[PDB]
Amino acid sequence: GNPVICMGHHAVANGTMVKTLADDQVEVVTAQELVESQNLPELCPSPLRLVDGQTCDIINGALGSPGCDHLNGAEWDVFIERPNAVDTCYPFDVPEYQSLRSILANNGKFEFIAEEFQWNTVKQNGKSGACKRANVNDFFNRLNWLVKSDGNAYPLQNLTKINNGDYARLYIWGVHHPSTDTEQTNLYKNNPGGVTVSTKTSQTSVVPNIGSRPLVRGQSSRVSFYWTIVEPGDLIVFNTIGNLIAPRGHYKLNNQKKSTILNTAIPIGSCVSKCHTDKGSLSTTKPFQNISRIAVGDCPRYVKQGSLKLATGMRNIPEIAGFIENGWQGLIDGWYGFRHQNAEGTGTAADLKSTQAAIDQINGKLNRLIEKTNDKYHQIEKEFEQVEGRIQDLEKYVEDTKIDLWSYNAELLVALENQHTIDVTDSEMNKLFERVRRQLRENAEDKGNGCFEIFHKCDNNCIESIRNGTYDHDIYRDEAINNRFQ
Amino acid sequence: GNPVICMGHHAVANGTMVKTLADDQVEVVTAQELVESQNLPELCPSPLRLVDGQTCDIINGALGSPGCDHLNGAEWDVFIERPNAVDTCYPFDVPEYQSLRSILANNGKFEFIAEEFQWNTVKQNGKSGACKRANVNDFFNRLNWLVKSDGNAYPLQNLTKINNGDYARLYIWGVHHPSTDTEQTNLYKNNPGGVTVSTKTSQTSVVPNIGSRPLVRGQSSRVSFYWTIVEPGDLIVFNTIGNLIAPRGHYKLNNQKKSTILNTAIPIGSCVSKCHTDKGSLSTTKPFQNISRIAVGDCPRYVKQGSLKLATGMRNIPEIAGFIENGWQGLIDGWYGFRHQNAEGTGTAADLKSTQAAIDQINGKLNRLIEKTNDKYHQIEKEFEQVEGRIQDLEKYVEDTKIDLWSYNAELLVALENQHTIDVTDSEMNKLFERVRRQLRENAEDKGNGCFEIFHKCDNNCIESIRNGTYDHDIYRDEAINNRFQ
Amino acid sequence: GNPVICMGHHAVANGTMVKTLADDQVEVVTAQELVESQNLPELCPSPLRLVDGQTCDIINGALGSPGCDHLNGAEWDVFIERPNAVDTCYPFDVPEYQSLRSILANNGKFEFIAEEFQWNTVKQNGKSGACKRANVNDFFNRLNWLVKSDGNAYPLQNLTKINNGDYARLYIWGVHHPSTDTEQTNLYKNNPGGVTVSTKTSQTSVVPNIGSRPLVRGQSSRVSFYWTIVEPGDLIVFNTIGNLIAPRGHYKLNNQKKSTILNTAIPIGSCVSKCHTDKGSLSTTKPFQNISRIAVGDCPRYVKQGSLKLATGMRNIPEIAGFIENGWQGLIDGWYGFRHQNAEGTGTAADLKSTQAAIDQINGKLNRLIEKTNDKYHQIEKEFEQVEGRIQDLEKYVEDTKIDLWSYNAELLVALENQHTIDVTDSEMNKLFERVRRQLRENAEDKGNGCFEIFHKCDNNCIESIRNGTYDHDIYRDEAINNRFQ
Ligand SMILES: *[C@@H]1O[C@H](CO)[C@@H](O)[C@H](O)[C@H]1NC(C)=O
Ligand SMILES: *[C@@H]1O[C@H](CO)[C@@H](O)[C@H](O)[C@H]1NC(C)=O
Ligand SMILES: *[C@@H]1O[C@H](CO)[C@@H](O)[C@H](O)[C@H]1NC(C)=O
Ligand SMILES: *[C@@H]1O[C@H](CO)[C@@H](O)[C@H](O)[C@H]1NC(C)=O
Ligand SMILES: *[C@@H]1O[C@H](CO)[C@@H](O)[C@H](O)[C@H]1NC(C)=O
Ligand SMILES: *[C@@H]1O[C@H](CO)[C@@H](O)[C@H](O)[C@H]1NC(C)=O
Repeated sequence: GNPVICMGHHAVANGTMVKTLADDQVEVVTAQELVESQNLPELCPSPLRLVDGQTCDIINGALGSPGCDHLNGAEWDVFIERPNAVDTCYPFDVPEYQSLRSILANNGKFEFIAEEFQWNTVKQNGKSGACKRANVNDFFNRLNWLVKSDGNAYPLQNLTKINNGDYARLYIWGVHHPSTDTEQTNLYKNNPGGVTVSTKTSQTSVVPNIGSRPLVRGQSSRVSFYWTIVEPGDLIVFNTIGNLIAPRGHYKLNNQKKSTILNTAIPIGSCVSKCHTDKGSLSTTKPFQNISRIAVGDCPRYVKQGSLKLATGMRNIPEIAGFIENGWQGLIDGWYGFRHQNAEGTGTAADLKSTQAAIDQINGKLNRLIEKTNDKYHQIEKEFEQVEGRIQDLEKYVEDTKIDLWSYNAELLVALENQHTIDVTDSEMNKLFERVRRQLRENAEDKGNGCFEIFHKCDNNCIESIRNGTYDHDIYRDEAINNRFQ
Repeated sequence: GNPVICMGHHAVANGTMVKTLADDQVEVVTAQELVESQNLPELCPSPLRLVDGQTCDIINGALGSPGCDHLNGAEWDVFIERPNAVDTCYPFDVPEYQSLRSILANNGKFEFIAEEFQWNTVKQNGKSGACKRANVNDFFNRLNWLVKSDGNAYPLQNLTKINNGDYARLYIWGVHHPSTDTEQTNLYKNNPGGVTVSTKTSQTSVVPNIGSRPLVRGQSSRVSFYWTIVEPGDLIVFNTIGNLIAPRGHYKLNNQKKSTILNTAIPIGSCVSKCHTDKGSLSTTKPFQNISRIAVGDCPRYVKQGSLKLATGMRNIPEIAGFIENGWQGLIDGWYGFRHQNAEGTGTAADLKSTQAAIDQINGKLNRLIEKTNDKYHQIEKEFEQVEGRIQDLEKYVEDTKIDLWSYNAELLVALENQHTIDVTDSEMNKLFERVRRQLRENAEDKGNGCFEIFHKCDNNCIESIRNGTYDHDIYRDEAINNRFQ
Repeated sequence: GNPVICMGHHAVANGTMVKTLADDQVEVVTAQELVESQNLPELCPSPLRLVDGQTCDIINGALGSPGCDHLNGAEWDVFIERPNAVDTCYPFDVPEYQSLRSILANNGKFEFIAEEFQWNTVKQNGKSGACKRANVNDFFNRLNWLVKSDGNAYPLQNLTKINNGDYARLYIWGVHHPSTDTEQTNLYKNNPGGVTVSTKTSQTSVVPNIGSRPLVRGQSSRVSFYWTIVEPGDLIVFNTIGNLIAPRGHYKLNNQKKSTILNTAIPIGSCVSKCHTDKGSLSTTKPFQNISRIAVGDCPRYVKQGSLKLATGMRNIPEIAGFIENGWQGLIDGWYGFRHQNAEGTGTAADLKSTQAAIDQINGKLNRLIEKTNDKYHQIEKEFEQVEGRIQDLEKYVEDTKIDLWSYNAELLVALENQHTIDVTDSEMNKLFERVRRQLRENAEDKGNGCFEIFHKCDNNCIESIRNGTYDHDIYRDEAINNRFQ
C-alpha cells in the first residue's frame, strides 16, 4: 500500500495558441503555419518556361513592332509582360484588345508562317516616321501597308488563302483611319475605302473613319487591328477598296492551348519554383497563401487570413502526480509515459505504443493536408486600371466570391483538424490509463490524480513489468487484497 | 470465480478501406460509394421532355430551314442538339449567335404565330438553289425574301406591328449581303440598301456589306440574322430601302423560361431518368458523379474524384475473448453481442439495443447524405471548339472554380462523416461494456480483454438475466464477495 | 451503507429540435436561429449615405433630364433607384446601358465640371418639346444640341480638351438619329452626319441612322449616348460633321470607386442599419438570411434555408435518480449538479466548475460563429426583366453557384457545431461523475443510474464536503469497507 505508478504526458515551457470549435485560443505543444506569407523577390525560370517580353507587351510582340524581335519563335508556359512596356510603332487600337491578348497568351507561341499575297497594282511595304528602327521609317513587321500605285490606282483587291493544313491559323490584319479626306485619297485613291475579311461561316466588314485624333509620334491617323481564325478545312478571303493593313502570313495555333501571361515588374532570377505571383515566386509546401490572388502554376490557394495554425501536438499544460492537470516538462523522449515511486526510488519512462498511436493520427492529417495540387495556368484578369462596367463587375465578383469561399474553407478546416487533434491526444492519454487499470485489476486503487496506488511490494523489475505489459496480477493478488481491506 | 461473459462486436474477412480525418485507410465492415462513375449509353425520354433536333440545330430550327419540319410546334425541357447537324439553306451568320441560341433553348418551344405583312410594291418569297425543299428552290420558311418589283422599284418600306397581347414576342429578321454592286442593284434597285428595326426603347440599324465571301452551297452572298423582342404594350417598326429578309410572324415567348439545350451525339433510348449528361443519362441516387460537368436535370454534383467511400459500418478487426482483442466473425445476427463460458458450456448472442443505437446514428447519415436534389436546367456552356478570349476565359474559370470547391466539399464531407461513424460505433461498444459492468456490481471483475470474470456460479439462465438486464446482483453478492476476497 | 449521492443535469418541459451529424432531430435545452427571415419595411439612411433618385433613374440623373436637379452634387454609398422612375426628356438609348449605369453607380458622385466648348459657326442649345422643363422646351442640361447655322452651314467641328488635372474625366456625349432625310438636312445641312470622339489610345466613331421609329413623346427621332473616360495626361478630341450631341463639360471620377446602386420601391425611413436589401434593411446579428440575394452593406450571407438552429445547450431529457435515466427540471441554477438523500433528508445543489466549463465551450462557439463581415458594395445584377443570352446566363449561373455553396456551408456548419455541442455537454456530465468516483474511492459503489451508494453515515456537511472537493476518503474508509463486504 505504498508504491505508486503515475501516468502522464509531456509538456513544454510554452507552446502555441491554436483554434478549435470550442476555444478561440488553446495552447498546444507544437503547431504549424498553414498560410504562406513570404515570397521570393524574383520569378523562377524553372521548371516552367518563362518568356520576358521586356520593353514589348504581347500585343506589340504579335504585331512585330520595333524592339520585339527577341520574341520571334518564342514559346512559353508563362509570358512575362512588363508594366513599363512602351509603344514604339504606329498608333493603333484593337477592338476587343483583351480577347486578342488572351488568345495570344494562352496559345503559348509566336510561330509565324510567311505567305506570299499577290496584291494587284497597289504598292506594298508602306512605312512611317511613327515607327522607326534606329531612325529609319518602318512598320509592324507582320503587317503590310498597301497604298495606291504611282499611276493613282487602287483596284478592288480579292485574295483567298485556303487552309488544308493540320493546324488552325491566326491572321492579324488592320484598317487604316486617315485624318483628312486628302490623306484618304493621297494614300488609297478611293473614298471611302473599306475592308471585308471572311471565312465560310463568319465575316468582319470595316468602314474606315476619317478624323483628327490626338497626335502620337507625329500621327493623328490610326490603325485598328482585327483577327480571323481559320480552321483546317476553312479558308479566308481579303476584300478591300482601300485602307487595308494586310497580313504577311499567319501565326500557328496549338491545338491544345495551356499557357498564360503574367504582368509584373519582378525580375526573372535563378531559383526553382512552379508557383508564380505578380509579387514573385513562392517556394513553399503550405496549402494556403495570402500574398496575391494573382497566382499562376502549382500554387497554394489564396486566402484572406494572414495566419492559420494547425495543431501538431496535444494540449499544453506545464508543471507523485500524473496527468490530470499537470504535464511533465521532463518527459522528452515520448508523448506519454510512466512516472513511479517505489522503495528503490523514482523514475520516468516513455510509453512507445500510445506515443506512436497519437503521432500516427496527427501525422495522419499531415499527408493529406498537403496533397491536392491546385495546378492552374490561364485563368482571368484580376486587376484593372479603370472601371469598364458589366463584364469587369462580373470578373471581380467571381474572384471575390471564390476568395471568400476558400477563406471560409481554410478557417473551418483548421478549427476542425485542431479539435480532432485535441480529442485524439486526450483520448490516447485516457487509453493509456485504462490499459494500466486493466493490468493491475484488484492489486491497485485509482488515486484520482492519474496515479495508481499499488498495494504490494513493487521493485523496479516489477514496475517495468507493468510498463511493458508482462505484469501478472495473480502473483501479487493475495498480498494486495490483504493490504487493501485489512 | 469461474464463469465468464464477454462483450464484443461483429467483423468480416474482407472489409472496405475508407478515409477519415486521421487515417488514409481505415478498414470498415461495410461502406457505400458516393461518386457515380457509371452512365447509361443513351438519353432517357422520360420524365423530362426531350426534343431531338436530328439534322437541324436549334438556330436552323427557329429559322425554318429544310429538314427542320419535325420541330414545328415542338416543346422541350431539354433540346438535344446534334454535332452532326448540317446547314441546309442559304449561308448565313448571326451576330451574337450564342445569345440567340441561349434564348431559344431556354424558352423551350417553337410556337410560331403567322402575321400578314403588307409589303409595298416589292416582290415577296424570294427562293434559292442553296435552300431546296424536296428538290424545289425555296427558303427559310419563317422568313420572307423581299426583292424589287418587276418595274424596277424598291420603295422605302414602313410597317408597324403592335403587341396588345399578354406575352412577349420574338421577331427574327435578316439582312442580305450581296457579292457585287450589280447584284445589289439587280435585287434591290437601290445602292446601298439598309434596314432599321425599332421599338419604343430599342433600335437596330444595319447597313449591308458588299463583297466576295467563300462559295458556300453555290453562294458568295450571305444573310445576317437579327432578333427583336417585343413586350406587351410595345410595338415594332420595320423600315428598309433594300436587303431586308422579312419575318413571316413571331415566336411566342414563355413568361417563365426554364428549359435548356444539350449538344451530344448520344442516342435517345426508352429508359427513365431525370439526369442527363453529354455522355448519356445517369441512373443513380449518389450525391456526386465524375461522368461530366455537363449535366442537366436532377443530377449528382460533378466532382474530380473517381471514388469516395462512405463508412456504413464500424472498424473491421478480424479473428473466449472480448472487444479489446478483435471482432467476432461469428456474430452475424447483430452489431454487438454477448459471448459467455459457464459450467454448461459456451455461446454467442446479439444485443439489439446497442446495435440499433449505432444503426440509427449511421443510416441517419445515409438519408441526409443523399440530401436535396440539385435540380438544374439552363446553366452555361462548358465545352468550346476554339478559344474566344475574355468571355470564354470567364466561363471556364467560373466552372473550374465551382468544380474545385465541390470536390473539396465532397472530400471533407466523407472524411468527417467517416470519423464520426467510427467514433459512434467505438462509443457504442464501450457503452455496452459499461452497461454490463454496472449490472454486475461487485460480483465480477474486469479481465482486461473485454470480458468479466463472474465470481459465482452462473447458469445459462443467469447469463440471460445479464443479457436482458434483469440480473439482480444482490442474489449472488455474498457468494461473489466470498470467492473474490477469501 | 444507505446514503445516496446522485449526479445529474438540468432539463426543461419544452426544448428545441436541432440537427446533428447523428440525428435528424435532437431536442436540446436552448437553441438560436441563425437565419434572419425578417426585414424592416424601410431603408435605413444611417450610417451609409443613401441618395434617393426619386423620379429619376441614375442615367437620367447623369444626363440632367428635367426633374433630376436634386441629384446635382449628390454623393452616395448607395444610390436608390426607383422602378417607377419615368423618362422626362428626349427619347434615347445607351448602347452599353448596363455598363454606363455601373460606372456611374460605382463612382458614387455627380460632380459635374463645366467647360467652354468653342463650337464653330454651328448654332448651340437646341431644345425640344419632348423635353420640357417647367413647361418650356428644353434639353438634357449636361448636353448641348448643335445644329446648322442660319447661313445653312455645318462645318467640320474639331475641338480638343486636355486632361492636365489629377483625376480621370468622364465625358458623356450623344449622336442624334433623325427620322427622314429632310430632318437630317434641316438640322445639320450635311447628309450624312458623323461623329468621332478619340483619346490617345481609344476612339469611338458613329454614323447616324435615319428612319421611322415609334413615336415617343411626340418624337420618332432618337439620341444614342456614349461615353469617354480621359485619364490625367490624356486628352479628348471631338470631331463631327453633324448630329453630335455635345458635352457641356465632364463628370469627376473618384480614383477609388466603392459605391453601388440598389433598385427598389422600399421607402427610406429613419432607422439605423448597415445592411440593405431590395426588400428593406435588415437589423440583425445572425450570420445568414433568406430574405434576398440582393444585399448591400454589412450583411448576413444569403442562403436558401428558412431556418437553421444552433444548439446553445445540452440535450433535453425531462422528468433517487441520476443522469443515466434522465435530467432534472428542478435544477434551475446550474447546468450540472448533485442530488442526495441523507438521514437528514434530500437536497439539490448545482456544480459550478462543470457548468462553467460547458458554457465556455458553447458561448465560445457563437461570438465567432458570427464573426467577420460580409461587407460588400458593388457586386453584380441579380434580377433581369427579360432574357438576354450569354452574359446574363453567366451572371445568373455565378450567383446560383454561390448561393448553393453558401447554403451547403451553413447546413454543414450547424450540423458540425451541434454535434460538438452535444458531445461536449455529454462529456462534461461524465467528467463530473468520474470526479466524484475518484473522491469516494472504496467508500461507495456505482448504483448504475448515475448515483453512488455511499456505504457510511454521511451528514449534510459530509455531502457538502463531496461537492466542494474537500471529502477525505480514509476518514470513513474502514467503516465503509466493513459494510460493503460484511
Ligand atoms: C474574286 O471574287 C470572285 C467573286 O466576284 C470570286 O469568284 C473569286 O474566287 C475571287 N478571287 C480570289 C482570288 O479570291
Ligand atoms: C499576409 O500575412 C502577414 C502575416 O502573416 C501580414 O503581415 C501581411 O500584411 C499579409 N498580407 C496582406 C494582408 O496583404
Ligand atoms: C410611316 O412613316 C410615317 C412617317 O415617316 C409615320 O407617321 C407612320 O406611322 C409610318 N407607318 C407605319 C405603318 O409605321
Ligand atoms: C471516374 O471514376 C472512375 C473510378 O470510379 C474512373 O475509372 C474513371 O476514369 C473516372 N472518369 C474520368 C476520370 O473521367
Ligand atoms: C484640328 O485639326 C487639325 C488637322 O486637321 C489639327 O492639327 C488640330 O490640332 C485640330 N484642332 C483641334 C482644336 O483639335
Ligand atoms: C424565409 O424563411 C421563413 C421561415 O423562417 C419562411 O417563412 C419564408 O418563406 C422564407 N422566405 C423565402 C422562402 O423567400
